[PDB]
Amino acid sequence: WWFFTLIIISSYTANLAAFLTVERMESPIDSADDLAKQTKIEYGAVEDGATMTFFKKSKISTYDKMWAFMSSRRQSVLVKSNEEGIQRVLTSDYAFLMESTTIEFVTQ
Amino acid sequence: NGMVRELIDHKADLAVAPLAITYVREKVIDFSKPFMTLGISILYRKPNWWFFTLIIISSYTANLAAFLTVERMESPIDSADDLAKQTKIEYGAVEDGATMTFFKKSKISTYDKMWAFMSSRRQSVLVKSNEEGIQRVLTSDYAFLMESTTIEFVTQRNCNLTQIGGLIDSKGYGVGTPMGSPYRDKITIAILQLQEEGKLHMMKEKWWRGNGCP
Amino acid sequence: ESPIDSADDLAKQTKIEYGAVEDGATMTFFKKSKISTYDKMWAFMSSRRQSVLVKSNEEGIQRVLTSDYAFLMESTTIEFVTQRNCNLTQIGGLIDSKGYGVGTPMGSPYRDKITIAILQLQEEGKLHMMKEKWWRGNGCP
Ligand SMILES: *[C@@H]1O[C@H](CO)[C@@H](O)[C@H](O)[C@H]1NC(C)=O
Ligand SMILES: *[C@@H]1O[C@H](CO)[C@@H](O)[C@H](O)[C@H]1NC(C)=O
Ligand SMILES: *[C@@H]1O[C@H](CO)[C@@H](O)[C@H](O)[C@H]1NC(C)=O
Ligand SMILES: N[C@@H](CCC(=O)O)C(=O)O
Ligand SMILES: N[C@@H](CCC(=O)O)C(=O)O
Ligand SMILES: N[C@@H](CCC(=O)O)C(=O)O
Repeated sequence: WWFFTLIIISSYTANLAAFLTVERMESPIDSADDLAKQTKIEYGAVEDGATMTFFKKSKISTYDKMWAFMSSRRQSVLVKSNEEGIQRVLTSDYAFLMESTTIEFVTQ
Repeated sequence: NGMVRELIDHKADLAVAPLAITYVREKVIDFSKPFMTLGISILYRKPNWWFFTLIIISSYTANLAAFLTVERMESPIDSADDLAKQTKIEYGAVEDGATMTFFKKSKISTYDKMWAFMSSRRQSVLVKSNEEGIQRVLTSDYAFLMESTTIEFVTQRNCNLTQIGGLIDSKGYGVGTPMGSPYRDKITIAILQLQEEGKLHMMKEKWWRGNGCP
Repeated sequence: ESPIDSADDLAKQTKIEYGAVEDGATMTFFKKSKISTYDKMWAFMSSRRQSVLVKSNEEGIQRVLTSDYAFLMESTTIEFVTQRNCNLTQIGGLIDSKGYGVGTPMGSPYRDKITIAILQLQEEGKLHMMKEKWWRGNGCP
């Protein structure tokens, strides 16, 4: 019966090695190219701003694919303030596209 | 080829049918303001000597470690994303439909990755219509990109099925008029009257009504 | 690790190099296709032009049997080679359905008399009979 305990710990170790592996391949959303592929975590900018205009008029293949997601989801991802951008990140999965300085107001 | 080809040839002055809003469908015929909403989604299936034995239990451990890892590494489909990153499922849509028209002429990253899979496999993963779409899901491993109102009707009927993922896009069902008729606007005021009296959503539970499975 | 199964599995890697018969129907198809999987395959063969486009089907056999190379034949001449030589296999499936045809000049008067001579030739059952006289390459599993 001690040999039967020797097998049930091996399947427990194999189950534990399976779960510890898959959570250590997982990289969170670091960069824009890490953010350009996934369509779950949705994007957004201030509607009629310098950031919205830049993604519309860029030729970079990473940034042109990001514009196609925001143009398709138009009425729900382009909020109209920087304030509603804070509300939608604090709620469900959303990566808002601010300028660099107004980050450090919010991230402090 | 099909509906709109007959409409621009001025055959069948009305079309009434599942004609959907697509920008290329609006350029050659001005078909009417829609009666019911639309969104493409996936219709994948709802699922179902002490050292000598020491090497053996370490051999069975690592092989069971790897087998459960790759299985856990394999993702269950709950989106169009993981459906696009997995070439084991051989997903497709209606050939020459508004669905494949959408995945072709869109430039978003994941759906262009879905069109790269379907264009390599134009012979196999494409179907003739939704009936060929339903049967290839139920028999083989497949995930079909039918539009919205055919999704809930078949999932009420076939409880082996489910809807995977939300609305990929948003459309409606219009009515085809040849090139843009003055009779089109008579229909537009009419549909606003027919939905106001509720008979739109009264015939709703008359014809879908497939009793579901909780 | 998955080996090179399909063309989309073969479209990404630039180590395992590609190749077709230079000035053939397969080389012309990849040049004049709009599929994003097949257009990226043409950019690799156009860039490596003087080394990947061999000029025969015979040198295509030599370059697969040597270093890492995935040659792009038609579907039938696979089964001559993948039964004469059991070191080579058909990875993938049919990329595009084509058809061999007796070529006559433009507006040739003989074209309508070859077509009837072919549609009689398979109803007599000899396009299948002449088939299994040359494709029986020893039956190598
Ligand atoms: C149940 O699982 C088997 C394989 O385990 C599969 O072949 C079958 O299709 C599943 N049942 C349904 C209704 O999909
Ligand atoms: C659907 O499910 C029923 C039982 O719920 C089963 O008898 C039938 O074979 C299934 N149809 C399929 C898998 O096509
Ligand atoms: C090729 O196939 C032949 C016939 O089976 C075999 O003898 C040979 O070892 C294979 N490999 C090489 C490098 O020739
Ligand atoms: N500073 C930006 C607005 C903020 C943003 O779009 O990130 C502008 O001038 O449009
Ligand atoms: N509504 C589609 C047909 C159904 C589908 O492709 O999902 C069309 O107009 O082509
Ligand atoms: N049958 C082809 C040649 C072989 C190939 O290119 O695969 C042709 O007519 O060009």
